[PDB]
Amino acid sequence: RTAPAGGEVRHLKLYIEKLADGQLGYGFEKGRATIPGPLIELNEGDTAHIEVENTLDVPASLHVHGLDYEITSDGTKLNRSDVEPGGTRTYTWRTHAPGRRADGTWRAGSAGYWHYHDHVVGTEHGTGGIRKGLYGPVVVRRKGDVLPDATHTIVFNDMLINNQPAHSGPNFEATVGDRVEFVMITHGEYYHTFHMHGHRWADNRTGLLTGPDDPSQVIDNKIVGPADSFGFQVIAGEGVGAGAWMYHCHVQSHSDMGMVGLFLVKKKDGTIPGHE
Amino acid sequence: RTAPAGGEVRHLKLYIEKLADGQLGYGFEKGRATIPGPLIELNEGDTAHIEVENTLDVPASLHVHGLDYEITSDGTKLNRSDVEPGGTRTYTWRTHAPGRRADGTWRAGSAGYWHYHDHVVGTEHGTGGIRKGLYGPVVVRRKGDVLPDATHTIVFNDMLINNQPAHSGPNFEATVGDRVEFVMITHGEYYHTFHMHGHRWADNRTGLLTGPDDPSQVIDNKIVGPADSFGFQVIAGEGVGAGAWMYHCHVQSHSDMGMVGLFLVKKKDGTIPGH
Amino acid sequence: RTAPAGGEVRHLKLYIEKLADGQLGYGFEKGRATIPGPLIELNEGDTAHIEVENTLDVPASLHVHGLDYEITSDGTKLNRSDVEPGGTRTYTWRTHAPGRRADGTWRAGSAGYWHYHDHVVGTEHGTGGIRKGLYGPVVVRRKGDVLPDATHTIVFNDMLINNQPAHSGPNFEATVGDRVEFVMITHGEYYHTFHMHGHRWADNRTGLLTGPDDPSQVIDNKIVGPADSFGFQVIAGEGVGAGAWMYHCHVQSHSDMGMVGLFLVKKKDGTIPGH
Ligand SMILES: [Cl-]
Ligand SMILES: [Cl-]
Ligand SMILES: [Cl-]
Ligand SMILES: [Cl-]
Ligand SMILES: [Cl-]
Ligand SMILES: [Cl-]
Ligand SMILES: [Cu+2]
Ligand SMILES: [Cu+2]
Ligand SMILES: [Cu+2]
Ligand SMILES: [Cu+2]
Ligand SMILES: [Cu+2]
Ligand SMILES: [Cu+2]
Ligand SMILES: [Cu+2]
Ligand SMILES: [Cu+2]
Ligand SMILES: [Cu+2]
Repeated sequence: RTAPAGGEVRHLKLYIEKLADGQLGYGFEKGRATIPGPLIELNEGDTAHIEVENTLDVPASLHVHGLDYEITSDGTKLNRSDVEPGGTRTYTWRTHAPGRRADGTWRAGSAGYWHYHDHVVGTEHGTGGIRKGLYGPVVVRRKGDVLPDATHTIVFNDMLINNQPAHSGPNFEATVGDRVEFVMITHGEYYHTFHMHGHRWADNRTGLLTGPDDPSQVIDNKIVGPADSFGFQVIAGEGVGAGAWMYHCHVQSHSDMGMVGLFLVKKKDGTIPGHE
Repeated sequence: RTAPAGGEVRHLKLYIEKLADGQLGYGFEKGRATIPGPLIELNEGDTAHIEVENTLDVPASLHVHGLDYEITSDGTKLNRSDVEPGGTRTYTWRTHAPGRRADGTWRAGSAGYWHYHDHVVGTEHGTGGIRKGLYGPVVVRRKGDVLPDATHTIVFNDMLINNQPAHSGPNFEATVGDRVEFVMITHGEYYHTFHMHGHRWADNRTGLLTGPDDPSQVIDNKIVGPADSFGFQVIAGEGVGAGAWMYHCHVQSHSDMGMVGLFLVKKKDGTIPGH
Repeated sequence: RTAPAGGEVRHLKLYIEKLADGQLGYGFEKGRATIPGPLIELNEGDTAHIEVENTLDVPASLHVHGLDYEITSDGTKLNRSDVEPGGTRTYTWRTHAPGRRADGTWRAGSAGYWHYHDHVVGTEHGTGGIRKGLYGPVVVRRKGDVLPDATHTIVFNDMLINNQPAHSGPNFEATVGDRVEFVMITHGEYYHTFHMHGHRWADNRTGLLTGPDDPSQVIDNKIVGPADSFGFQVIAGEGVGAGAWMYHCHVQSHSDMGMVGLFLVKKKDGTIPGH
């Protein structure tokens, strides 16, 4: 499939909750909060009204990367955009399509791989909040953008993936030939380098090449640092066939200390070449 | 407006001098130096002759990124390009437009977001000199490149912004609809992530999509290490509006430790919604 | 001169062996294996069968970036691709050209600057093998790609360039007007920024602008991290003349610690400006 034009206006509830293990999360539902928070997909031109209810005991906020929002939706202590504890506040994210300005210049669309995260917990930059798991993927499609069969989010949050314990995964699961979207986010103090076995992508907006004239580098290794966001797609097993395809931070310490996961690509039999 | 064709020759005089302690600037007039140094603005094809007088009591130099210079302008003790204390030397920067070679291959233009820094003070790679603030923005335009209303230079130097103490800014002030050009330069030991609230830019030469077919990633956040140089223009408050829009390093401790500042975008009447 | 279309089948023999002190390397020749390991060049579509012979007494393997390889050629302990001590094993790399997919999307080719390295020695991720010098360049070319006169590989491995001691270089040699290719691979714990004096390139697959309409920023400085891989081509001293043009890591304490070397560009004379 390809994505349609936007303009639709969505109403979402987002709850800021303490998880059973004392972590923090966004969720569409009271008690259902996940780390990472839920995926939010918009099409260019869409508008999202998110009413945030903060159940914590500390002021918490909602900040987004790359979408259009006014100073009142900033999510910051600075701009008085945060949510006092047991409070609720509606955030408004806006999105626009590429086009020409009055002078003739080209205006860049909102489309890309983005993320939302808390800006007020533990410090005025959300250091406490980010550490404890308040973050999530935001994806903005452009009219005509190829769409996946699945999206998977991997956040390198300091030394952990998705605030999972070391050597935890996650593993993701696909069958040969599915189109698989990967959204990569990074947080904390450290730089990483993201690697995937048996697959490669294009370093550009969509991780997909236009046609024969796209100069973009093809790479299976991309260095990243806190709050970077990118994504790409893959045809699973393309040319490499089924199996367990490792993905990991390539900083050698981080890898040995367990920032690793598995991309389990299955034969159409739903069978996988025998692994460890 | 837009950048015209280059080829004009320029003469400029740079002084290397101490200001406060732990700080050494470049400046166009004696006593007038700053951190960062003056912006040098060229069009592709222009030549820069820069007269440099070293008022420091140790050797200092001029070394530039991306522009053409011969070995004699290198800026290094290696190539004996340094400036003796109290002395003077004239550097040369050439610049060229893109074009076909004889073999028919494409030779790239000089244009881009570049910078100069001292290569000999405190070490042979200018460790001492860079730390104390000898660095500056160099911007070379391609004919047809858009010109900004204002240009602002944001340098991340180790843990400080433009060698300003934590939480001291700098702030940057514009008005909605202004085309504000930023040039971002990193120096020192550490990588960073430069981020800005409410705005975005292309990841490419000019930081501006050439049109609908530009594949470049649109981004509000970029990893950068020492000597990295990039630039872009935004329409101030475009799609977002008046407000005091943070920029900062996104490394968690970095932003908490005071690498923070404001792009302060006013209304047409001077209004910033209260903060 | 330009690369042709691929599709050949290749057979290459690689020896993992222990070098003079505690050091490990890949080699074509039994006994003279080098750090970094031998350059492997391919045209898009080339199929390469590589026999590996492991002369060490711990397991060891071969793992490549970007090329098509099946799970049995992974080079890992979990996918059961590691080579027992004394044993030999054949790894298959495969390559393909770009073209319209079944769904009419454009499938990316394999062309680019890649590397191989060890995924087994000392850890599941080969930290010890990589540290000890098991790593080396791969270059996959597209039909039409411009060929160089010479190819140099610079590897940043932790704090050492190509496993040489600090301040030992390597230095590379060229005549003005040479078309010189540099492959740059990074490994270890650290990030660097690769700087080159008097020479600039384009950030993209080949390092060279495909024409006037390639938006890619032009750079002399690029931040990199473990397993990152790129490469480019310059014309020796184009616009800047002969001389000794430093290259180095521009992380300031890394410069000082000796990640530094020379691009020595001679006149057709054979003469070089002094340094
Ligand atoms: Cl709705
Ligand atoms: Cl989700
Ligand atoms: Cl023009
Ligand atoms: Cl410090
Ligand atoms: Cl590091
Ligand atoms: Cl020289
Ligand atoms: Cu912020
Ligand atoms: Cu890591
Ligand atoms: Cu953020
Ligand atoms: Cu791996
Ligand atoms: Cu240098
Ligand atoms: Cu920082
Ligand atoms: Cu420099
Ligand atoms: Cu370094
Ligand atoms: Cu690798």
